[PDB]
Amino acid sequence: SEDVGTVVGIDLGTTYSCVGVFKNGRVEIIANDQGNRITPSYVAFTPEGERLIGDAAKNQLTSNPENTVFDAKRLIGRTWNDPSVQQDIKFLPFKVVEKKTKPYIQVDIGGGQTKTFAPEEISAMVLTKMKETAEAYLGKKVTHAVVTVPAYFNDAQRQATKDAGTIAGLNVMRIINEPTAAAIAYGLDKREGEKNILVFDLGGGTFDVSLLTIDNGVFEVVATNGDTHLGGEDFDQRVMEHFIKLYKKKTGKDVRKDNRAVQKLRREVEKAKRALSSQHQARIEIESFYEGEDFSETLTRAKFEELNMDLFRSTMKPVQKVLEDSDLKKSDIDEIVLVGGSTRIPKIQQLVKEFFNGKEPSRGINPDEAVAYGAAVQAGVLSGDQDTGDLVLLDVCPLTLGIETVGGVMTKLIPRNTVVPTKKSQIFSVGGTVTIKVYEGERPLTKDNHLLGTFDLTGIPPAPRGVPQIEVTFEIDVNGILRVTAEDKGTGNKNKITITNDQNRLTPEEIERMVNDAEKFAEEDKKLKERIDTRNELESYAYSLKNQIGDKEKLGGKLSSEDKETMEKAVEEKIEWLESHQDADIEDFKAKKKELEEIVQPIISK
Ligand SMILES: Nc1ncnc2c1ncn2[C@@H]1O[C@H](COP(=O)(O)O)[C@@H](O)[C@H]1O
Ligand SMILES: [Mg+2]
Repeated sequence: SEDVGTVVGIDLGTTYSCVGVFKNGRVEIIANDQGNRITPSYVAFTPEGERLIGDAAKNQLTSNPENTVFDAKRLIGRTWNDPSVQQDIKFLPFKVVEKKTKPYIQVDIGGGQTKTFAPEEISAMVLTKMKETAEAYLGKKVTHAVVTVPAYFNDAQRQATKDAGTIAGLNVMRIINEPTAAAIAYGLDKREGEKNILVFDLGGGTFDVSLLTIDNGVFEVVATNGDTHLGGEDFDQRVMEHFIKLYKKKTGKDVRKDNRAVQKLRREVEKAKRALSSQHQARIEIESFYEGEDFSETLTRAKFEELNMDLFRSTMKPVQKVLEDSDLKKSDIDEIVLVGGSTRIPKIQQLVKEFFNGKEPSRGINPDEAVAYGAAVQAGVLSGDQDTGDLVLLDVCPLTLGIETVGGVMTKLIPRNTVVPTKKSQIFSVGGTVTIKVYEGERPLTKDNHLLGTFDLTGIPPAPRGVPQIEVTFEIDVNGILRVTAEDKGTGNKNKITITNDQNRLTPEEIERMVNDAEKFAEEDKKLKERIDTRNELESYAYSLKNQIGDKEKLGGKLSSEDKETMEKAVEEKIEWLESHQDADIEDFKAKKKELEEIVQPIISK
């Protein structure tokens, strides 16, 4: 069987991502190369053509706002016409253009080249960085992963996330629903009875609520509901609009035309929002904000709440849907688990606690890391070789699937909250061509819901004496993703042909070209780490030799007047050179380490 290596759990978030591994009976949430247990979901290309991912990308946003990409999870697996896309791209500083009926990200990548990236490619870069983070920690290559998606992600969003994994060079062994991952983190340890858990997951971009039963390592989602375009970024945009209006009224200046000013505001609005979760006012200040003038304003918690009042209130509707679909009531809920960074907001915690008549949420759950933690547990389990415990997940599809057969019945096929994997088959006795449209959602007329895809059965040969009998199977797999297959039942032959979605999913050929492009940048990442790692070595040697030559008792007291002049000099000579050659290639740094060795060694061995 396949050696899957160390399987990592990656929470791929709208604003932050987080990677974990299960080793020696516990989860390690892995710190990145800057020491942060979460990594911004940001990519950028510097004017010189270098790809930054994570903190470095976020840190240069104000200086380079058109070639910095973030919030790709709000675009991934969506079509251009999607009204959520059309709303969102108005507030994103990078260009988004239509390609293959989809929103592509267009940025300048250096060398005078403009490149268009699929959202899957941007998310792939973020997953690469998470993978790079895990590899540095484990001191070995990572080939396999569990990656998270919102419970309410549709089929295309699900598939596009898995594709992002493939592009990043990861075999995604499992797509796991964010609230299900969170439930594992709550429930793993627990030596207790059967519990009804409500997970309320409000992140940077998406909202999910899932109701689970948990009993001795058995986790079952009874019902899920959410909103894939509601999160922290939305609250910021509400505050941004307020202050753009305030500044215009106060000064006459409409700053919307100036990306740099807008991104400086957004940066400070984000910090202020966070501050308002622990204080009742926050100051927003920007030195030379616009045309040389200072921005200085205060935001109150009351005002923050008022600006977002409808959005915060709307989070209760999913809670009510899951309770109704589960056939439970409020008092049946044993624990409330808050996850996602936005659950820090006091008004959100208050709405949830009030809804549950004063009940305290479950304590000790880090809302930014719980999802990755659970993912890492499932990944530990899929590894085989871990001290995890027994873990049995039964999750559900979020959306009712229905079909529209042209010249046939329109019909509901698989209700929302059906345990996956699941399937349903339909016989078509029409012959000729059969075109089937699949829809996702809860509106009673099937075709008023979201179009998942169009599927054509093309080749039906003649059956002299028998009936045209094509059986189409609609299967939702353990990743929550639909496969449509067709088999001829009148013949005897058992040929389960996969019917391909005409709503342009990435083909294996297209995916592989994106892989090749990603691998080119990964090569550069490899060189750079290697080059910096040696420059660091040479610089560490040198500055540590400065505190040994500067050890007048030990090594210093040994050296003569002739020796230490041909030593203190060699050290300073090297530091001097280092200070003017930070950009030098991996060759040169080896040389100068060796030059500083062949001049130090003869002396130190006397
Ligand atoms: N203290 C806070 N108050 C309000 N929102 C926060 C806070 N900390 C993080 N967030 C939001 O949580 C989102 C990130 O969630 P996550 O990816 O789970 O860390 C972003 O929208 C953050 O602004
Ligand atoms: Mg996030």
